This record gives sequence, C-alpha cells and structure tokens, in this order.
Amino acid sequence: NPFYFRSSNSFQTLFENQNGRIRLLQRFNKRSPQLENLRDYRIVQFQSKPNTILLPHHADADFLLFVLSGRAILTLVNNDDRDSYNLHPGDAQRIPAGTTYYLVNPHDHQNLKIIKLAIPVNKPGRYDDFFLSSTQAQQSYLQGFSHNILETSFHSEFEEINRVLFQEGVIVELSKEQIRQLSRRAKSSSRKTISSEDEPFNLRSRNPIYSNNFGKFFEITPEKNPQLRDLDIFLSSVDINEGALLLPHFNSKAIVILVINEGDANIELVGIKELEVQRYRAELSEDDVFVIPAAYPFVVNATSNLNFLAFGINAENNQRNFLAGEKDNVVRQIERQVQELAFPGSAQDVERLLKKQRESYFVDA
Amino acid sequence: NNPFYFRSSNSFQTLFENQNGRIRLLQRFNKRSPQLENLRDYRIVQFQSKPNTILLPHHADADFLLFVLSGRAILTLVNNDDRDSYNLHPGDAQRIPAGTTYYLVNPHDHQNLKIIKLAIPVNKPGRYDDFFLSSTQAQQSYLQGFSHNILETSFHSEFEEINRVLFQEGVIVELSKEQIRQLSRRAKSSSRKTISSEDEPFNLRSRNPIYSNNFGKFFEITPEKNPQLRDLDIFLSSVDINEGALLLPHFNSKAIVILVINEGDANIELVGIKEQPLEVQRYRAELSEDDVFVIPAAYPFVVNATSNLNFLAFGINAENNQRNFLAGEKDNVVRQIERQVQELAFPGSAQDVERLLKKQRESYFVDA
Amino acid sequence: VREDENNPFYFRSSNSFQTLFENQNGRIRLLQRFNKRSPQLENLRDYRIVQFQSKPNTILLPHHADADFLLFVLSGRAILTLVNNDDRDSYNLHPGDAQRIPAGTTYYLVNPHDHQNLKIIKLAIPVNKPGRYDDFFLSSTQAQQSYLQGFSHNILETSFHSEFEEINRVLFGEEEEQRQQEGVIVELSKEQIRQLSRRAKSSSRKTISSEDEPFNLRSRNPIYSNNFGKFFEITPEKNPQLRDLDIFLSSVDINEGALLLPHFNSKAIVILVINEGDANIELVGIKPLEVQRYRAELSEDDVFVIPAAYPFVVNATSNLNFLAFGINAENNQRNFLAGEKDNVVRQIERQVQELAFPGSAQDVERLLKKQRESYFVDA
Repeated sequence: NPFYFRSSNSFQTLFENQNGRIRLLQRFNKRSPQLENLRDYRIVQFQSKPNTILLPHHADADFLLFVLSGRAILTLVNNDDRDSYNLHPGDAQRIPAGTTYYLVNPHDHQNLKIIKLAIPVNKPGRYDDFFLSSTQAQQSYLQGFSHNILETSFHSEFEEINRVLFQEGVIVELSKEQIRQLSRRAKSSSRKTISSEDEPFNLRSRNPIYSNNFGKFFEITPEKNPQLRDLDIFLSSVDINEGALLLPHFNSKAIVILVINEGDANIELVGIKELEVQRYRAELSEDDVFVIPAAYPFVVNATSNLNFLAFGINAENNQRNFLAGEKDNVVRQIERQVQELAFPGSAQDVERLLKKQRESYFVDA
Repeated sequence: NNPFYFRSSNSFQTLFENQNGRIRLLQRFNKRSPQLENLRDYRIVQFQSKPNTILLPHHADADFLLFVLSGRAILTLVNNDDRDSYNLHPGDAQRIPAGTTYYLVNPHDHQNLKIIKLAIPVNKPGRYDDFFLSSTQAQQSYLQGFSHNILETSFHSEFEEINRVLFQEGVIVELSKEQIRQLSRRAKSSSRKTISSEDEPFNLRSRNPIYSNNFGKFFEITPEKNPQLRDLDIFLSSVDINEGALLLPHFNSKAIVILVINEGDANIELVGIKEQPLEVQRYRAELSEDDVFVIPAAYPFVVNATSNLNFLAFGINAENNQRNFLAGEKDNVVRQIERQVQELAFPGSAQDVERLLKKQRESYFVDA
Repeated sequence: VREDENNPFYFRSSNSFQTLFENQNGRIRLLQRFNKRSPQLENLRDYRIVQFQSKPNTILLPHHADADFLLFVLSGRAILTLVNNDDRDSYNLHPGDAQRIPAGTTYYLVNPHDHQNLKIIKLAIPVNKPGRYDDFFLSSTQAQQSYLQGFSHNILETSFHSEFEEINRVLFGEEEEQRQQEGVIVELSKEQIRQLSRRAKSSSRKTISSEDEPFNLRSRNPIYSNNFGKFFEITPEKNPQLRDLDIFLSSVDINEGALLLPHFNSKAIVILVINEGDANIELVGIKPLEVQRYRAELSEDDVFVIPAAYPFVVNATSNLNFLAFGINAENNQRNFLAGEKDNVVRQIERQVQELAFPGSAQDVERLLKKQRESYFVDA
C-alpha cells in the first residue's frame, strides 16, 4: 500500500563502510501524492559498530535524532563552545540546522542504531551534508574555494594547508583511549530534562500511558517538552508482546510515521475508497516504515515480540480514539438511542456486545 | 463569468442525499483558477436536513468551523472519555476539530436546518474524507474495513455476531420527537459568555453590529475576539442589506474573503488589475442563494442588494485585518490623504475633491 | 568545473530585473521570481525584491498594494505617509532606515531633497497568489487609471452621491488629459514639499524596538567591526516589525582589498543586494558528494541569493556595501570557518580534528592559529 515503505524497497544508501551505513528513505510524497503533507520530511537510519565516530559535518536540515539501540556520544560544536551529550537507548534530542556535530559509539560490543526525522531548510524534503573532514569518499567543503582565498583567510600558503587539511570515508573507528577521551565532557538526559529546552530527554522514562500485560504504550507530547513544541511532533515507543494486538483506534489530527525498531507485526488501515471502504495491510519486518494518515483507523498485530517508534506530525492537542475495548472507547460514548440508529441492531444488542472485551488498549489475539 | 464566481448550480457536488437532507462540496478554489491558490487548503460545505432528523456518527480528517444559517440544531461531539451537547440557533458558529466523532440533529418541527462548514483537511490539501461509523445502504462502517479476525479478537465476540449487530438507508435519518426530547435536554447553548470560549459555540449576531445604519447591518467577530477563530486566523461576518441599499466600495487590508449568499440576491462588482502596465479590470457577477464569491486581499468591491440580502463571510488570513472604505463619511480612506496629494492625484482642485467626498453623508450602507 | 553564468544564485541586474514603471522622475523595477530562475530556491517563492529610485523633489502618488513590504532606504531621504481609514502617519527616513508597510495600506512617497536621488530597496511578500502582487493606484494619471474606475457609473453615482460627470471632472479626468498628470511619480515645487514635509517622525536609538516606527540599521553598533570592514545586523529578537516577518536585516561595509572570511549561516536564507561597489564572491555546495563551486562577479544593483548552511566568502574589489535580507532568521547563527573568533573548526575536540583532516592535533592546533584576524581580513 502507498503507506508501506519496504526497508529494502524505499531506502537509499548514503554511506556504508566496514564501520556502518547511512540510508535515506525516499520522499513520502515522491512515491504517492496521498502523502503530500509529508514533503518536507525524510527519515534517516544511522548505524555504527562499537568504537567508531561520525566525522564533523552539518546539514541544511533540522534533525530530531532518536537512539533506538546501543549507546553513543553526540557532540555539537558552536561558534563559541560545544556540547557533548550522553545518549542512552530511548533518549531523544534536537539537533538544530547548520549545526556541526560528530557521533561516537563508546561501546565495545554493541552496535548503534539511530533514526532521525529530517526537516530540510532550503528545498522541501531535500537536504545536503557538509563534511569538514577530508576523506577518500568526501572532499571537505573547505576545498571548494580557491587556493588564493583559502590562502588569505587561513593566513598560509596553500601548500601548507593542502597538506594539513586535505582515512577511510566518514565513519572511522577511534580507539578506547581516543574514545574515553572525547567522552567525560558528555552530559546526559535525566529525570529532570523533559522540559529543559536543550538537554536530551528519554521517552521511555515516564510511566507509559497505556500499559497492560500484553504490551505498553510510551509517548511524550509537544505540550510536555519544548523541543517537540518547536516542531509540533510527539514521539512514542511502543512495546507489544508476541501474540498481543493494539486495539483499533485512530489519531485525531496527528499524521503518524511508525518505524519497526525490532520484531515483526501486522497492520490494517481503513481509508475510504476514492461509498465503499478500503483496507491497506502489510506484514512489518525490521526497519520498515509505515505511515498512518490522520483519522484513518489502523491496527498493529504483533506476530512476534515487537516494538516500534512513531513520529507524530501535527500533534498538538491530538487525541487517540480507541474503537474497541473499555477505556477511551469512542463508539461506547455514543448515546444509546443513536447506537440504535447507527447500527442495525437492538439498542442493547450493541451495548452488551461492546462490553465483552474487558481489556483496555492491548488485548491478547 | 469571472474566476471569483462559483455558481451554486455548477460549483457543488452532492456527497450524500435522501428525502431527509443533502450534503454537498463546492469545488476546489484552486482547480477553478490559479488566481486563488492561497485558498487551496479550504473547502466549503453546505448541509441541510428536514425537520426532525439526524446525522449518524462520523468523523472527517478536516478541521471544521461551522455556522448555522437558519433553523435550530443540536450538535454532539464524542470524545474517548466524554460527550458534549450543544444547542445551536441561527448565527451560532463552533469549531469541530479534526478526527472528532459527532452527530447532528434538527430539533425543529417545521423549519429546515441549513448549515455551512469550512473544511481544513489534515492530510491532503483541499481534500478530506468522511468516515462514517454507522452502517447504512449508502455507506460502509469504517469497521467493515478490518479483518474478520481482528474484529473477533478486538471485541471478544464471534464475527458473525458483530456482523449481525454492527454491520437504515442514507446517513441523514428520521428520528422521533421522543428521541428528540431525549437527545435534547442535556445540551448547552451559546450564551453571551461563550463569545470567547475555546470550545463552546459563539453567536455572531449576539453582539452589537460593528457597522449599522438605516439600510444595513454589519456583524463581525474577529480572531482577537474568539480563541477558536484565532487558532485558524479566520474572522466571521454576517451582514444584512435591505433591498435596494448597497455596501459601499471598500476593501480588506490583508484578509481573503469567502462569502456565501444565504438568502436573497445582490449583484457584486470586484475590481482588480489586469494580469500578465496598470490596467484595472472589473469582474461583476449576479449572485443568489448559495453562490460563493471570493474577494482577494486588497481588492475593492461593492455588493448591491437587489432584494433583502444577508451573506456570510469567511475571512481567511485575518489577524489585524483592516477594512477601508472608498466612500461615505466614516472610515473613508480617500479622505485621510493630505490635500496637497489628493489635489495632485486627482484632476481637481484640492477643494473640488473635498466637496465631492463630503456629499455622501451616509456611511458604510447607502441607498441605491 | 565552476559556474559563473550557470550560477543560478546570482541575479544580474542587467537582465534579472523588470521595469514596472519609469518616467523622467523615477524608476520602479521588479526583480525576477527566485524559483522561476531555478527550482533550487523554491522556498523563496513567497518573495520578490523591488527597487525604487526617484529624482529630487518627486512624489509617488497614493496607492495600496496586494502585499507586505519592508523598505530599506539606501541613499537620499524621503517621507513615507501611511494612510489608514481613521488616521495617517508621516515618516521621515534616512539611509539605513527600514519601516514595514503592511498589505492593503495606502501610502505615498516623497523625495524632499533638492540635489540627491532616493534609492529604496524593498522586499515584497504577496498575500494572495504566491510570489506575485499588484499595485493599486488611487490616483488618475495619463499613465494609469484610478481603481475607482472599475465600478459602473451607476454605482459610483450611488456610492459618492453625485452625477457621474461631476465625479469624472474631479476624480478621473477622462478626456481632459491636460488636467491630468503623467505617471505615478510627479514633480513638485518647494511649498508643496513643505506642506507635506513635516508632521513626520524619524528613526532613533529608541525606535529599535517598536512595532510601528522606522528603526535605523546602522544606528546601534556593528556586530563585527574591524579595521577592514563593518557588519551591522538587526535581528528579529531586537525589533517586532522584523519579528512578525522572521527576517534579519544587515548592512556591511568591506573596504577595498578586504574580504569577509569564509563563513556560513545556521538556518537563514540570505538575499544580498549590492548597493555600492564591485565584489567577487564564491559559494560552496554539494553536487554523490562532490564539492561544487559557485562563483560570480557582482557590482551595483546585483542580487545574490546564498542558501542556508552553504559556506561563502565575499571579496571586496572596491569599497563595497551590500544590504542583506536574512529569511527565516529566528535564532539563526553565524559560523566562521576561518578566523580567530567564532571559528567553528577551532572548537572541534583536538582529537576529532586529527581524524577529520590529514594532519595532527598540533599541526592543526597551529595551522588555523596562523591567521590572527577575525571576521574581516586584508587581501
């Protein structure tokens, strides 16, 4: 379905060396017009083996990075300082546009998987990367000027610079000592960084809204943390035990991008035929990206212990309506005399029915 | 025949309809002509039910801002943890957020309910979908959409039962005064206090009209008067002009105006500059009940009442909008210009001008 | 290879400009649509740049436009009178001044000066169709036609309350041309200029932060000022007018022989126009990952758009001065690649450096510490 992007069908390898890879999922709207309100958005997948580093670079696009697995040290250099942040799994952080930064995986046995929602600033849904370093894959951007102008600004004869400023591509392994070094400075998300409009925040920290023996629903919102406010986006980490299932529901106005972080699952989407109804389903493996419109009912059935993260675009004052179950049940709030009219079934017929499934949010399937 | 003229007769598309009512969409503002692309996101909808009827539960992926043109109605919005009932009357306007389930009832015995809605789609610009929950011979419950399997597992029932219980012709169905009285005694209405409420309906004409004189009345509610409007940056105005009278040539400062004729007729004249030196151009149109006519921002226009008229306006992009009149003693712009310039800009003595601009003593509404 | 005519960011005055009106007294030219010249910049479609110049002792006749404006008086003075429905404001502007004329606002410009022309740059922001507006003229001249003339004689009779002939004789003047003026820019005597010349308000150090009055760019001090150049910048966080627009304004002076060290904007798309001089500028961007060099030779009246995050350097071939409009300026940051202060590369942890470029901590702890000048340097 236009809403299912196969991690093997819709990714573009930006980089991959014996230390990792970097891919850019196609442009939502480029693939299908139905997702025209996602044009200025791109999903990026970053992975770096243990003991490596992303080389200093900056891009004309905002980044909301999320740490799915492993660890990492995110460092942002400013024109007057620099901040090294300690990012644990589930930790999130906003990396402004045109901000130079490097990534270090200070681990020895755990790979690092990280997803980033990209908000380009010049051309919609299209952005570039500007790497400072000079390598066999990329030429630093400094080398785009003339020897004379570089000569002048740096105060040195070109020769002296082209020898000091102009190593395998952009992902290189540091060394425990190197590693250890560039680390202590690092701050770290905490039990007191939800509101801080700069510090890193972890979604999987506060008690999850929908938690029940067959799964859990983690989410933080624009009204909760300022970084998300500026973007008007909510984030949700959902754990669903194999067998269990997410009761049918829909988002009031927020457009959702979900990315299976691990496991496999099933999804049903019911949108009107372009009056007949229509479904869109797909099995979801690891790394696939599914996008659920707004007010389009969907279900996620976990065919094996699963957890996926979801980006909620257009999330302010969003409301999640559950069609089945007890808590947050919408049809269950529709006056009886109307449930009567609404469906072909005795007023009670509907009622008693509605109160069979006695579990909230996640039921066993 | 001008680009800013959508005729009720061929600009609308009936969506659903039976002996009970009728719902229709006006075409896309942009599909008509590019000149109106800053309105691509907006869609106008008209809804009219006969007395004693209802709209089966449904939600649409579009932010709706509704206004009651005539008749009474009861609007109920259902939340995942609550329900709210509102008793609207003519002039009442509320904002149903997107993805909100709601049913509407016509509690009257002889007067039709004619409502007008402004659609603000959340997914595709200019195009939204109506997801109806009920199950009628005109639509398919958006639950039918799921799998025999999920439906069983979610509800904890054996499909062929829910298929019996959950899955009437049309969506606008007749109800009974009994049922009416039921779904009608727990509804709240738009007092004089809701005018600034962020959830309750607010009545337009409940407040003193901004402009008003012998031949007309100009009711308006802006984005700084109501939080709902402010979060859409839309302003609302309902104006009446007795037959014969006319709304003095004027023009909005920054708001694009969408105006629908409610009851009556009146011919309009909108001047603009040619398009491709300074070639002024006049688009005139003979309007009537239900016609739509947008007036871009900064374009002078005159509405000429040809029979007791009252249109309703949707003023897009209206924060700090300003309406300047090119006639009348009040809010006249041509008359705040310095004498040394209006004598220069006009082929007449800076005394010939003053003596012209001061002959019309009536303001806003004059007598054609 | 490099691009100099195939360099879309550069907008030659000689041809990327369209005249809207022109007669002995003045000229009004509308610069090309940025996205029309190249898809590269489709996030600037909502904008247009307009240039206006008027001879000494001239006046732009009464008119309202289908769009917002942010004028920046470069040289000469003027009086800008905004007329509302129940009021009117007369402003006195001098070089460096900037005022915001909201959409649908009628106003007329005057050049009180007897020996110097007024050169005004303007950023238009159309309200209806994107990247395109229209000018509505109240005045009736041999050139234009009052917009009041688009109505039918019957309505103008009704609305104004007079036999149409009377309206014709005092407002339009059709068929009595001699009684008309020719064009939207007319000339004046000194008494006229006087009668208009003063109910005016002017910029001041205390107008930096005002929602209505003109603020002087060069008034308050420069952000970067050194023996070889000066950088004046007034950001949204300082002035409301610029806040509701989310734009940053700046004026820089770079002496002949000096150059503005290679730097890049954090998130602001910058539209830079040359007000006086000849410059030589290089822009750097990616093409998989090939550093493409964009270069051009800019002189008076030249527009050059440099995308956000793209590093660039301006070279002063002659005493130069340009005016920059920084779009989406909220919180934007300026990152200097070369220089002592606000040098980004120099804040990188010693180690990352070593790995970044083919060198060594100290062989780099020094390379960059060689140029002991900041922001601006001699060539």
